[PDB]
Amino acid sequence: PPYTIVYFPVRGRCEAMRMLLADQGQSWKEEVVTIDTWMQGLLKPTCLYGQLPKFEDGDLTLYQSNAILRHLGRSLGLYGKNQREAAQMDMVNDGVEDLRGKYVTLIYTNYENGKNDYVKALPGHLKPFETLLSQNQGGKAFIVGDQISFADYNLLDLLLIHQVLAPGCLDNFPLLSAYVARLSARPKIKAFLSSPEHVNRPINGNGKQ
Amino acid sequence: PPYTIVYFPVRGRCEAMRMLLADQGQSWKEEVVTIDTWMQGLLKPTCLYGQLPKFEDGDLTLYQSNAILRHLGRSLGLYGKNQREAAQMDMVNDGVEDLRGKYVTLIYTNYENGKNDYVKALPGHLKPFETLLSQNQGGKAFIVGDQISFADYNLLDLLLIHQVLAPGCLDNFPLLSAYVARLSARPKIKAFLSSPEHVNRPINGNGKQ
Ligand SMILES: N[C@@H](CCC(=O)N[C@@H](CSCc1ccc([N+](=O)[O-])cc1)C(=O)NCC(=O)O)C(=O)O
Ligand SMILES: N[C@@H](CCC(=O)N[C@@H](CSCc1ccc([N+](=O)[O-])cc1)C(=O)NCC(=O)O)C(=O)O
Repeated sequence: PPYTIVYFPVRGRCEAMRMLLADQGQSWKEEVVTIDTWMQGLLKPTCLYGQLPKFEDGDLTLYQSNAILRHLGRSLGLYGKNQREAAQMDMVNDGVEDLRGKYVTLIYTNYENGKNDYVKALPGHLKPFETLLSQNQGGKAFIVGDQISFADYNLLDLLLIHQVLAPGCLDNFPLLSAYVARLSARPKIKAFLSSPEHVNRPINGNGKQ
Repeated sequence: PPYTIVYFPVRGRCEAMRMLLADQGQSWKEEVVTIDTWMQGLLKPTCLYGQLPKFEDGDLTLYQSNAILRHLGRSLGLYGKNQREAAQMDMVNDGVEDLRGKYVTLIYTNYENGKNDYVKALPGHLKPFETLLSQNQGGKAFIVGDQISFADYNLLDLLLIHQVLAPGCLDNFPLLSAYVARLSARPKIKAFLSSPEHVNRPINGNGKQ
């Protein structure tokens, strides 16, 4: 520490890392970049890949949202108890990221026309996570193992924004419905989810959700 | 171990993990799935996210090409000396994946009409890796730290397929050109790159490159 998140004023690719920090009792500084500032063109060329989020952990400046999530999982002890679990958490997080990539293309590129067929295809994309939960202690614990990991925060975020996009999307997925309810009830996640900083923040940059 | 890779008969998302295993003196079994077998639809339902590669390490089965690379990096000690190094290696590997995703889209969906544009844009996508090498020992060693990591094999593969797509794309990048030459001359990678198994395997599934 100290932690600083530098990002556009939306939830986007930073809400899972914000919930992880909040749940782990950490505080962070939020450095909000408006689109007007971004378009001035002074910040982008200092960003490694020209994009945000940018994250500072003391001395270390990181780019790439999943690299920042894996860093926090490693440093705060949220990456499993052995190599087998760590491997399974990476497999889960990469599946989360692939669906997040599709969700972002829908939202920014083809919301009006694409929404119907996306929501239709969504059960096929949610089914892997339901199967992983049934394989792990019958769905009663976390996505991998017995303790929360960086992968749980990213999957919870993905499921929460999907419930806004398609309200009944988890009705046929009992373990995933219960999981979302269970993790949302964690004292510090519930407090974060009710915070005005979270509530006032739009999910995406273009008003679609 | 034992190690088995289950994939289509192409280089695609498996050539970097094959170069990693070869360079670390490991042997593995290739289970080849043809397009015609895949189309029959009996194996796809058994894959967690309905896709390949599938990788077996002893009794651990894994999916997602980058979760397989991170697993091999962690179990074979190619993931840095400390936490700062591990986070930088994830940042590099996520930047490689981003450009790999762009490359895949060009090849499979818009090769004839998008090639010129892609190649015009490519210097701006390669410049971060040139910059990362110059900050690491003036570009004389690996991409992060002083030992090879899983991320080096993935960056090496990406650069090699881009030299086929746009011959001379590394002309203006002296540290990346030197880097490709240095890693390609490592005797076990050198052997692998001239092996008929590698040479006879198409880069992609549609015959474009
Ligand atoms: N792989 C990177 C991808 C980062 C990414 O796509 N960054 C976007 C922001 S998230 C998507 C997004 C876009 C716009 C807004 N907005 O409020 O205007 C919000 C979120 C960006 O920096 N775009 C600026 C640019 O490319 O110039 C990661 O995972 O961190
Ligand atoms: N995120 C996953 C992405 C996996 C992926 O794109 N898999 C493709 C193969 S790699 C790209 C590719 C596509 C086609 C061929 N081919 O020979 O026909 C080869 C490679 C696939 O299984 N496609 C089959 C399906 O979805 O039904 C990863 O990183 O592992």
